[PDB]
Amino acid sequence: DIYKDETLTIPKGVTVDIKARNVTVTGPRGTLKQNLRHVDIEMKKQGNTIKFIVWHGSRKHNACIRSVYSIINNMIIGVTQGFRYKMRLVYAHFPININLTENGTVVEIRNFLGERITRVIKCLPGVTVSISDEIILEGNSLENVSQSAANIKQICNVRNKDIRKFLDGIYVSERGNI
RNA sequence: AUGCCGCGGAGCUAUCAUCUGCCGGAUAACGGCUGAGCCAGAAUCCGUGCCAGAAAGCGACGAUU
Repeated sequence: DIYKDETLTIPKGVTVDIKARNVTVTGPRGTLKQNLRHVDIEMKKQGNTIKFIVWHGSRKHNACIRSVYSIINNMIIGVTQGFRYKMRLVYAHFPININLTENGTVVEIRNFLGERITRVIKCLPGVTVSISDEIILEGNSLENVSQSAANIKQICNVRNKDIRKFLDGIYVSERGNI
């Protein structure tokens, strides 16, 4: 269509400036700088409302408008309240040992399924790890927190064994805000 | 036409002797993340490394009858 628009109201967040389509959203919790060069959308800021508009876009290009609205709300939620993931360890026989170094940006996993190899993972920037067998992933970027959970889950994978019997692994339990 | 036999240094030489022979990045299959853009990811791929050095690619330097 010629005009497809979505409207969002901005919260009390400090700066939402969009220089070079790059949203440098700074709020009470922190700063999240992300690019919107992947979408060709006129989003206009006036007063306390922002309008995402696409002109002459087809169905494929018009589908990304709601995705932009979803993500723009996402780091608004991140810079206001933040994102926290609670992730519980499941093991049958061998307890899983987890160590956090330099305030949790590196997580070391040992004794997974009885293996002697130490699995060390570097979390994405802006995410910190804490021990509540519960792991808490808190940060500003939902992108980085979810990715860090994905990396941990993929790293603690069972190989060449029957999943039907071996239910060991690490799966996310709760995804909420601080 | 080195007569033969034993041992024979030196040199040559032997998977007949000894020594030496890695970690980065980007990916496929494939699985995730958010919902395209990223992530994880192979003996694959490109580099590090190793060989040659363009005899018409180049630099610094020395002395200049």
